[PDB]
Order: sequence, then structure tokens, then C-alpha cells
Amino acid sequence: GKVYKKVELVGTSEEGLEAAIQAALARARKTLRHLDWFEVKEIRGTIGEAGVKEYQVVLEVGFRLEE
Amino acid sequence: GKVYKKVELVGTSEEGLEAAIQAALARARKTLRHLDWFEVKEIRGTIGEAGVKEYQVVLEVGFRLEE
Amino acid sequence: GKVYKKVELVGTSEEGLEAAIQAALARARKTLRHLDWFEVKEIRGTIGEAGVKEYQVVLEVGFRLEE
Amino acid sequence: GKVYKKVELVGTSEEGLEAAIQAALARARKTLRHLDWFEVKEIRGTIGEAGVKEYQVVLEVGFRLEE
Amino acid sequence: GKVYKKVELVGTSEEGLEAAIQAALARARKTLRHLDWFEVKEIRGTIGEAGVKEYQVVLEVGFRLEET
Amino acid sequence: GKVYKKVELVGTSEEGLEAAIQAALARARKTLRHLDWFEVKEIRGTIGEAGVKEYQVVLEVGFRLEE
Amino acid sequence: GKVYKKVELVGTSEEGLEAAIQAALARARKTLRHLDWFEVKEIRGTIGEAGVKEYQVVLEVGFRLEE
Amino acid sequence: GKVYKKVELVGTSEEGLEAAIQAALARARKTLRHLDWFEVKEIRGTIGEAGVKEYQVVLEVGFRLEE
Amino acid sequence: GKVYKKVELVGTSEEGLEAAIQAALARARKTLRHLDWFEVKEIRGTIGEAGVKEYQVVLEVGFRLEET
Amino acid sequence: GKVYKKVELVGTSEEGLEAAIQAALARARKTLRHLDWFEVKEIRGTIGEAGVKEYQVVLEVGFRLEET
Amino acid sequence: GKVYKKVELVGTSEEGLEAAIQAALARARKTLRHLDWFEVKEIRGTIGEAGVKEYQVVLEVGFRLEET
Amino acid sequence: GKVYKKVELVGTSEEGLEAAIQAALARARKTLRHLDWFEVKEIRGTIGEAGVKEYQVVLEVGFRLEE
Ligand SMILES: [Cl-]
Ligand SMILES: [Cl-]
Ligand SMILES: [Cl-]
Ligand SMILES: [Cl-]
Ligand SMILES: [Cs+]
Ligand SMILES: [Cs+]
Ligand code: NA
Ligand code: NA
Repeated sequence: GKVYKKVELVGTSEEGLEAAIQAALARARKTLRHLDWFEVKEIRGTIGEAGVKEYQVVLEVGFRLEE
Repeated sequence: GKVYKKVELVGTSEEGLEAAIQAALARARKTLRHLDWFEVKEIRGTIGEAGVKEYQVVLEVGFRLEE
Repeated sequence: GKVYKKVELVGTSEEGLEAAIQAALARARKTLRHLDWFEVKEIRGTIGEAGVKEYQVVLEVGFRLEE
Repeated sequence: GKVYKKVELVGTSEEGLEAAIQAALARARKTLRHLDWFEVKEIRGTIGEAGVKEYQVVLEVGFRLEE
Repeated sequence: GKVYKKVELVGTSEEGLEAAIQAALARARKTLRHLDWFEVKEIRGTIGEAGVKEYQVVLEVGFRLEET
Repeated sequence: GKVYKKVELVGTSEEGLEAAIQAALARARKTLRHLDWFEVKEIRGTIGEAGVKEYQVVLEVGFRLEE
Repeated sequence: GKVYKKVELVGTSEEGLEAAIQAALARARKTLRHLDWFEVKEIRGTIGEAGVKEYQVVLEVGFRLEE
Repeated sequence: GKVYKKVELVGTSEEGLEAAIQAALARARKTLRHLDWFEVKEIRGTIGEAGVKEYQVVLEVGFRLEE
Repeated sequence: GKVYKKVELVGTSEEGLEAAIQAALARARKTLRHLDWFEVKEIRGTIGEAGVKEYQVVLEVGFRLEET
Repeated sequence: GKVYKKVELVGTSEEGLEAAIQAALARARKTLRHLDWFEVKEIRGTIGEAGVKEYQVVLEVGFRLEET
Repeated sequence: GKVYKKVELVGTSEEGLEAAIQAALARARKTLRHLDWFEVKEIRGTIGEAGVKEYQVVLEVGFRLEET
Repeated sequence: GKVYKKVELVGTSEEGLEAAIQAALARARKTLRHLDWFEVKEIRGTIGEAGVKEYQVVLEVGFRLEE
């Protein structure tokens, strides 16, 4: 029947976790069609003087393949 | 001595991670007694036109069993 | 060449996930030099009357070592 | 929002994998309401003189919690 | 054919691992029928002045589900 | 020497496991060249009134890249 | 008391998953005594013109040892 | 230089964990030479009327190979 | 709020698992303050003529850190 | 902010691990822009009469995605 | 159809990873027929005054079984 | 009896895998006594114009503690 594909992206953001997820999804929407779900694989980040510099959320994004 | 039980729930929310966790704890409180701790096992979600539609946090809820 | 070391900490907070992470980092800054990055290993917490009492994020902090 | 629960079952069958999955789902339908999805965790079995005696499929079954 | 169910329990004991395990099974027997096997998932515990205060063994208990 | 690439697909089918795998390979053949092997990563599915509604097999498909 | 041993085999077949498993078991019966149970570790395969050429199921076979 | 080999065994015993391990080692000593180390992979068991019927410890035994 | 640190130790013992664990905790209380819990990560060991020579239990010890 | 992408490649080489890795990156450079890091997932290979025929290193290559 | 068996070996070497691997395969071809592939499971080693004393690579060797 | 401790380090090097490991050991020898064994946990690295910029090997170093 239907077939899906999953790509692995790493969304980053200095705001927070949800923000990094959205950044990844925002860029994904630009070149992928029929985005359906995502799965967080990892949550890491860089440290700066104020603490968390950038939050990086590794995630898989699943989308339906046309035909 | 004491014995605990763990149930796996999946809390969802359109607002965020914490929210989805709280939603699962909220509903757990209604039928489970002596809730002690939780563990997040997965963080996934659905995608909509605006990006994240629903955040789904799969977690285990540990509670003490009565004798 | 360079060499890094990783330490495992557990930041806690009643505010949220990001907060618990910053708390760990904050305290790490006090005794460790050259903090570079962090990795989230686990996300767990305690349950109170109002739901989540305290969020506990187990994370590894990596930092550069002096030759 | 909505909250789901997952229970772990082990469906068995001498016919095959799909059969063992269905056996588990058949019994689940008897006492659980709003079954939505399943996830295969393990696939094992017992050996007899003709080879596979019983196929055992360990799976999690997710269902929506009412209210 | 047959269909089993697995619940996750955490047995505790100040004595030792084997005790923690039995503690969890003892309580399991009280409300579950047809217990068949168990699998240890984690072994952890609390620390006191004398060392290990309590041993906590997280395990899964498998049991046979009946007809209806 | 030679280099291969792996894509993650999710083949679905209402008939069975093999079927869902074939569905993913079928669609992969249409846009990928030199398909060599596959690996099943997860087996999950939806539930309907009759039990299993759709079998979903997540798998990785390996293929040789051209120079 | 009793003691078991586990060996890792890889059954193959062009028919299907169950077939590949029986093939491994069949051949195990020829040199091993007291086969008790098996565990599926991986499911993979090769790709041909018609889709799946050969299904390969990596499994562990456990059997009782003679004192 | 030296080359070792590892075999996976499952020691059983109604006494306890240490017992089950010893049982496996005892039987291993009978057909394997130069036993050096072991690694516990799993700990499970059966359940009887008095609780633990038998303790089963899955472990790998490593020994040096001759040449 | 509070912050904890975890260190990985390997307690050995010729007696048994619980012993190996206690060994590690004993040594741990000598240089670490506020020990709270432990998590067993691996269980391995050396083989001797009598079977198990020494039981080695890899565990993580978690303790609270002082702001100072 | 920035968003990266990861593709999984399998570099092969009769020379050694390091070579297999470079082989995969070399080919990666041909069609991917802004390569930043790689992570080794598996190390396997084929066996010949002389021993290792080919080393195969499965790895993930991370790269920065552009604006549009 | 065909059936393969996998054995776990640990190849050691003071030279390097690839060497350790070759060591294991060399010994393997002495008592096993039809070796086809290997999979590295772990990489560990012993420490000496000069750093790495011996590299130990745990790997699984897969070979085809003969019906007979 | 004896008690060991393990620290996680990340050796780096532009030369190779063995180099990166040695680097970490070298630096470990400077502040840790009785180094016995190491375990490789991860192998990653950065990418430059010539391919591998630097090899990074995450490993745990175990040493005996005194008393
Ligand atoms: Cl792609
Ligand atoms: Cl339940
Ligand atoms: Cl430390
Ligand atoms: Cl063997
Ligand atoms: Cs004991
Ligand atoms: Cs090398
Ligand atoms: Na958050
Ligand atoms: Na099937």
C-alpha cells in the first residue's frame, strides 16, 4: 500500500527544545511533501558562558512517498 | 519490603513537552494511587501545516503498590 | 591532539526541562573549565500533588582537558 | 489532551508470526477498549520435532484512555 | 492460541537481590493469576550509612491470560 | 572502493509482513538504482475492528552509489 | 542445575520469514541435540529484480547441555 | 597475538544468581579449556507457587584458543 | 535546584554480587559525600579452577553536589 | 536557527578502517555541500583467502542545510 | 536454503585495530570453512606504560554451514 | 576486594583511530594512576576539505583505586 520515508535532521535553536524541533520541521517543509510524524532521537547542545548556547535536537521525520 | 508497579502512558499536547507530560500525569492521578516518579522513554509527534501538531511523550509512571 | 573528558550530572528543577539542564550547567561551570557540549541521557522526575514536582535531566557534560 | 496507555502482551501460535500477532490482538479486544496500534518488541519461539513448535511475538499495544 | 501479559514491577529489599525479586513476585501472586516467568530489567538501590540501604530490582512478570 | 547509501522506508500492507516489505522495495525500485540489501528495523501496525488493520515494516534499504 | 547453550545461526529462504527460520532449525537439528527455543535477532535480506531475493533471519537457538 | 572465543550459556538454579552462574561455569569447564572471563547478559527465571522456581542467568564465557 | 553527579565504579568480590556492590560503596563513602543511589550497569567476572574467581559489578554511584 | 541533515553511507576499502571512512566521505563531497561531522555506526567486512577482503564502515554524515 | 553460523572471537594485537581483526580471522580459517563476513561488536584494550598495550577487537565471524 | 573507577574521555587526532586512542591515554596517564583497561564507546569525527579533519574516539578508561 502506502510507503513512507524517514530522513534524519538536527534542528538547532538558542531558545529551547520545542524551538529546535520546529526549526527542523520548518526547513523540512521547504523541500519535503506530506510530512506526517517525527521522532526525537537525541537531545544535545553546546555550552557558552551563560550556559546553554544552542540546543540541538536530532530527529527523524517521516513523510508519505507519492506513488 | 515495598513493591512498585510501572505503567507506560503516552501523554499528548499541542503546546509542548512539559504539557504532554503533565497531561499523562493528570490522567494517571485519576485511577492510580501513590504516584512517585516518571521516566520519559520517547518523544515523538505529528506534523501539521504549522509544524508540530501534537507532541507525544511516552513515559513510564512508577507508583507504590498497597499490601 | 586535544582530549576531552565527560562527566555525568543530573540537573533538577521544578520549572522545566531547559531549567533543569541550565541548573546542571550552572553548577558545572563552578568547578570545571572549558565546557564544550552536553548530551541528554535521560529525562525523569518526581510526582507531586500538582503533577510534576521536580524534573530531573541526566546529562553528560564534555569539556576540554589541559595538556 | 488525549492520553494513551500501552500494555505488553505475548501472542503465540503454531501457524506463523502474523497469526501470533492476531491472537494477542484478539484477546486484547476482549478487555481493552479503543485499541489503536501495536509495536513488535521481540520474536521468539519453542522448538519441536518438526521445527518451530510455537511462534511467540512480544508486542506492546497502545490504546486511548477514556477521559 | 495462548496470549500472555507482562507487567513491570520493582521489588525492594534490604537483604539482597534474590530477596527483592521474591518480594515483587510475592506481591504479584496476590492479584495476578498464572504467573510464569520474570525478566530482570534493572538493578539499582539506595545508599545509607552502612552502604546499601535498599536493593531495588526492576523486573517484568509474565503471566497467562485466561479465556475471557 | 565502492560506497553505498542507506535510506529508511516504511512499507505498509493489510496482508502481512512480507507484503509490507515488498511494498517498500517495490516503491524503492522506482527511484533508486542498484538496490542490494535491506534490514528490518521495526515491525509495528494499526489496529482495527478485525485486528491488524495495517502492518508497517520500517526498514533500511542499501544500494550502491555510482561514481 | 541444568545448563543451556545458545548458538547463532542465519536461516535463509526465498519463500518467507517463517521458511528462513525453519531452514535454520532444520539444519540445527542435524548436529545439535535438545533444541529448546529460538530468538530472532535480525531480519534482513537481498534484493533482486522481483523484489526480495532471499530473506535472511539471524536467530539464536538455545538447547540443553548434557551434564 | 592471542585470540579468544566466547560462547553463550544459560546457567540455571533454584538457589540464586551466583548459583546459576557457577552451574554454567561448572559445565563449561568440562568441554572448554582456558576459561578466563564471563559477562552476564540477562537475568530471568520461572515462577512457581513459592515464587522463584528457577533462576536463569544468560552469560558469555570467554576462553583462550590454542594454536 | 539541587544537582547530582554520578561516578562509575567497579566493585569486585570473591563472595557474591551483593558483596561486590558493597565493596564499591564502602570505598566510595571514603572520598564522596552525600551518596544517594546506585545503578548496576554490568556484571562480569574472572574464572578460576573453582569456577567464579572474582565477581565484578560495574555500577554508577550518584551523590548530591554542594554548591560551594 | 540552523538545521542539519544526516545520510547513512557505507564506505568500503581493502586497506583499512580509516580508508573506508575517507572513501565514503570522498564520494559524499561529490553531491553534498557543507559536510560537518560523521559518526561510525558499524564496522564489518568480507572475508577472503588472505583474511579481510574488504572493510566496510557504516557511518552517518551530518551536513548543514541551506536557506531554501 | 543455505544456513550460516556465527561465532564470536576476540582478536588481539599490539599493533592496531586492523591487525587485531586479522589475527582473529587468521586463527579462524584454521578450524572453520567457508568464512564469509565479520561484524565488529566491541573494541577494548589493555593499558601499559607506553599507552595501549594490546588492542582487543571482539567480532562475530559468519561462515556457511555444509548440509552434511 | 579491589575497586576500580572508570572515566570517560574523548581522544582526538587528525592521524587515525589508534592515534586518537593513544592521545586520550597519554593525557590520562598524567593525572590518573594504575590505568588498566579501556573500552571504546563511540567513533566519530569532523569533516574538512580533505575529508576527515579529526578523528574522535569516545572511550572509558578504567584504573584501580587505592585505599
Ligand atoms: Cl535522501
Ligand atoms: Cl495494567
Ligand atoms: Cl571525576
Ligand atoms: Cl560453537
Ligand atoms: Cs546472592
Ligand atoms: Cs589504522
Ligand atoms: Na521544553
Ligand atoms: Na510471515
